[PDB]
Amino acid sequence: GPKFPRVKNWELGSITYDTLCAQSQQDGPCTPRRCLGSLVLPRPAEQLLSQARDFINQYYSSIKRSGSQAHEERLQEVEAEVASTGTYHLRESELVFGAKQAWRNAPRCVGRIQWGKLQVFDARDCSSAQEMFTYICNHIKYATNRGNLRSAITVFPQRAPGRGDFRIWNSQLVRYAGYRQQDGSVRGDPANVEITELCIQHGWTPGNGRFDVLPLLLQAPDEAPELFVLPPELVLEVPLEHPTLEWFAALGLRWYALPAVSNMLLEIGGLEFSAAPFSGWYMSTEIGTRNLCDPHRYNILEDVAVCMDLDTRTTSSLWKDKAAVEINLAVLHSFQLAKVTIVDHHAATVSFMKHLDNEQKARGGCPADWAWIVPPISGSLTPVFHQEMVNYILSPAFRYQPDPW
Amino acid sequence: KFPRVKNWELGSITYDTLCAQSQQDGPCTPRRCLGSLVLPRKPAEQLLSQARDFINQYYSSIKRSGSQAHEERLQEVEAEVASTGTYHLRESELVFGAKQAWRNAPRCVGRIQWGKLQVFDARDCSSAQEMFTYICNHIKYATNRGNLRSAITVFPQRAPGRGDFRIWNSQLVRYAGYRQQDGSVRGDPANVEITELCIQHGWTPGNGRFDVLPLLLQAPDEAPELFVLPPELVLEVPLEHPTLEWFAALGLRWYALPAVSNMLLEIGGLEFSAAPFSGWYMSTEIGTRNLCDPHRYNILEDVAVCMDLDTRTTSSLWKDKAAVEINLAVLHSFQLAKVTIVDHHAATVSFMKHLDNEQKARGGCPADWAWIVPPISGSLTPVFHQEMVNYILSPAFRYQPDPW
Ligand code: HEM
Ligand code: HEM
Ligand SMILES: Cc1cc(N)nc(COC[C@H](N)[C@H](C)OCc2cc(C)cc(N)n2)c1
Ligand SMILES: Cc1cc(N)nc(COC[C@H](N)[C@H](C)OCc2cc(C)cc(N)n2)c1
Ligand SMILES: C[C@H](O)[C@H](O)[C@H]1CNc2nc(N)[nH]c(=O)c2N1
Ligand SMILES: C[C@H](O)[C@H](O)[C@H]1CNc2nc(N)[nH]c(=O)c2N1
Ligand SMILES: [Zn+2]
Repeated sequence: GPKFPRVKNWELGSITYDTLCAQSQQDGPCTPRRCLGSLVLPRPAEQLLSQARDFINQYYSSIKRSGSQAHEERLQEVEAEVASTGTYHLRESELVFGAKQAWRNAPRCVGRIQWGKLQVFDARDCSSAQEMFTYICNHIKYATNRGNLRSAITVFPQRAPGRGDFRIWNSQLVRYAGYRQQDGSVRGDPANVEITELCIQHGWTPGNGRFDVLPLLLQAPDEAPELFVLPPELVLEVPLEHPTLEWFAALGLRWYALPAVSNMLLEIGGLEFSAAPFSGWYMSTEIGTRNLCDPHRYNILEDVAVCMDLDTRTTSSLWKDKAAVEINLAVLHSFQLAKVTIVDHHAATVSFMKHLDNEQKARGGCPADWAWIVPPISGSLTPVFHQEMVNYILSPAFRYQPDPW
Repeated sequence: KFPRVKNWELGSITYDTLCAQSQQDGPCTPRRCLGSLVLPRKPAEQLLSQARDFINQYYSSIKRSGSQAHEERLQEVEAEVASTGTYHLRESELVFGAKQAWRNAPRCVGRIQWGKLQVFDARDCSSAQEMFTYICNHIKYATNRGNLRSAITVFPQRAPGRGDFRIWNSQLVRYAGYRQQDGSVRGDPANVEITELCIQHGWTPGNGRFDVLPLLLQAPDEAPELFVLPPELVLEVPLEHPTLEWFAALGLRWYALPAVSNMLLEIGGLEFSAAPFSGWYMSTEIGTRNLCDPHRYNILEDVAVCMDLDTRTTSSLWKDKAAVEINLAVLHSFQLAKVTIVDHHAATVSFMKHLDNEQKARGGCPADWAWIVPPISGSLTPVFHQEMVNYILSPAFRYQPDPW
């Protein structure tokens, strides 16, 4: 057949061909000799202009004016601006389209059926760390919406030739502290040991609980970052209980409502937005399987298994599997009871299958990272497990970027 | 740049250098990764160079590289290729190459065992009838009354003139799939096509959910022939549950022996189109995939109803809860019938040890993360957090076309 990657769904026996991958302008880490698909993080002048043109072309297509006079005039404005200044600036509607396209383009995101529905707060006028803080509080307020979560991104000023970057130092707007103990263990979240100790070095007076919310470390151009405590009433949390295991509530477990990534770079048309925090709502397995059960995170599997009276001395009891299920169930139940938006891994992957279909017709493919899309418990019970996926980088994109310190 | 491989649970890093030894492309390019794809969409100097490479691999393994022995063997292979366009392996080389093919299989989580493989040389097979005898002896040996032992039986290689020796079945043991004129399937829907071939070639079909198929065996350029495996040869395990009494009432069962019979074994450029091999199961293959896949026996819902779960909503996690109990039934019943099996936690732990051995021994280990991480409880096992580099080394097991 066709000269494009053939893509098979083994459950349904159906076939598609990804033609969108031809649009990829950027190489990933794989070659004919070895697949590096599983690596988590594998290792301007005219350069700007050609990314800018590509982006402007994408914009005019999406509003159906390719080749139009408005299109050619915008192209000219952009080269003119790059010609005099070395850089250029997005119209408001170009930013909104680009931020949605970045999300639509994210191969690791299973919640992309939602991509068309994103509130884009334009904060390209921000000029201080105090002001970043107001913008961020406003984002959290809008996004949380007392539990009826709404997807959102707030975009701060782009990287500028020889000026410092806007950066949020924290990896998420909400994080729990990880306190290194004298015995070498960690109280709270071990994922956050470094950012915790940075908060302290910067004058935060540390708590000592398992679920202490971190302050934000916010850097405005060419300044040391400044510390800002989130008002407790802005951070919605959900205490965790199980629908039938009455003792589960006694564990004093909890998680926050709003997953908001704050340390990624949004690239649109060669422009780099180094601070552009975005948020959605949780898929339950991120909480109940990874955050609570990873051995290098809260690691609560054994404690829960002991409460359920399972045989933890032998793998073949499946004590780990049975505890994980209940922890995941408690997450779903507690969020549901609290009326905070959450999606379970079945409903999420089913909707991602629908997204794959929508995108097949719309664009002729969808870049997708199978290892991240398939949930971390019950993989083959979800339809995505059986679906081949082609992974490639399209721009606009969310990118990892080196920590500012 | 050789790839840096990181474990995200432990924070340790290694560098894969083994991949430099790869001489065959996989599906990926810098523009797109096709690692999740199940099947590859895709003269004498060629054969001669793989032959020398394999002979060198061999003498190196017995610590004898450079010896008169090594040198004269390279001369033999060269003299045989130059004259006939092909050559033949010595039995010790076959034995070494079969073990390496297994060591090199990126999709296999049970490679900790790679050195312990019984190799039956069946290259003096000249008829389907003889293939059947060898196959029977393999099953008998590998089954070993439930104390399962890894084995391979290697039939005669491909040859330029003629058709291949082939086992048409994908496994030595498979349950019939009977398509009901009204859409549905009775038995294993993965086996509809091979069931229909058997019937067409004169097999009297049954009407059960777990009817063991006969084997269709093909000697070169002959129609395949049909051979019923003696029931006492196929060990089966009735499935029951340690605490749920009604589970046994389901009538479920599964065969002891996983024996793959349609893959091509490639050693030193030579191709062995019929080289069935077997080990023992990991419980999730049966419990999760074979019983719970929607296009397989698909019993999730029946188990969920028997368990009295709320089936109306994904968010009760009824699927997850039934799957777990099903996997537990498999482990329990195999253990009760004293038949070798391994659960996915023990298997992935052993694979981590294998990665470490291989790093020390060879500087890397080819692994296909999507196939190594089990189909339930992925992130609960250590392999989920382990970066992996996938590439093709030879000797190798490969897919080959269906012979019909
Ligand atoms: C609407 C609800 C959403 C759901 C349920 C969701 C779901 C997910 C999940 C489960 C992951 C994997 C996370 C992990 O394992 O750490 C993910 C990754 C991601 N999603 Fe979403 N998503 C949502 C909204 C968003 C939004 C609004 C954006 C940005 C505008 C976004 C962009 C991303 C990106 C960039 C990643 C990759 C993160 C990384 O590489 O670390 N998603 N998504
Ligand atoms: C001793 C116990 C063994 C265990 C527990 C084991 C485990 C597994 C598992 C779980 C798979 C994935 C199968 C699937 O999802 O369909 C697999 C694939 C494989 N194993 Fe093993 N293995 C064992 C022995 C062997 C032996 C003896 C060989 C060959 C000599 C072998 C070669 C393979 C190959 C080639 C594959 C990939 C097959 C394919 O692509 O369809 N393994 N192994
Ligand atoms: C917007 C959104 C919604 C949702 N339901 N889930 C998310 C998940 O965010 C978690 C992030 N993927 C992870 C933790 O990013 C942090 C990170 C840090 C490092 C060092 C590497 C890496 N790959 N990722 C994001
Ligand atoms: C030796 C061995 C041990 C063990 N525990 N498990 C096995 C599993 O064998 C199952 C096979 N790998 C499955 C059926 O793959 C067959 C297959 C068929 C098709 C059409 C494509 C494909 N990639 N693979 C094999
Ligand atoms: C090694 C492996 O790439 C790594 O553990 C990945 C696997 N899949 C994942 N999938 C998601 N959604 N999130 C993750 O953090 C990871 N971790
Ligand atoms: C599309 C996807 O690669 C396919 O479903 C794979 C995923 N992982 C697998 N893993 C194993 N061990 N066996 C399988 O058959 C599969 N199927
Ligand atoms: Zn790849």
